[PDB]
Amino acid sequence: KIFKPEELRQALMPTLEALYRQDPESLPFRQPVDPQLLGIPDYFDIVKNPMDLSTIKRKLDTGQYQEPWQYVDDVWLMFNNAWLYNRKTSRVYKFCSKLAEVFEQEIDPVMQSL
Repeated sequence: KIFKPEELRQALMPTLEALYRQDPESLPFRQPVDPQLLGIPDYFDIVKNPMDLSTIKRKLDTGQYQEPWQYVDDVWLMFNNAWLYNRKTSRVYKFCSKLAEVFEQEIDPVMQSL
């Protein structure tokens, strides 16, 4: 703090990789939710700020996170969106919970190091 963009990316990238590595759990999250394609027009009435792994990656790659907490906020946004919109025993919700478990384990030592 100040953070160099490429060093911040290098430090955080493993934690995002860890989420992508989860198969099948990352699959609903590797791309944006498209409510039009899905036929769920209610989605954006509940999820005001969509977030997904492809968007986090793009932002990590293009200097969009000045500070590590802005990345952490985006990961948590993606989770909270899925946990608010979906039934607790749904696939998406269960898969989300797994990514959150993985993320909590990966991020702690990285934030401390930064």
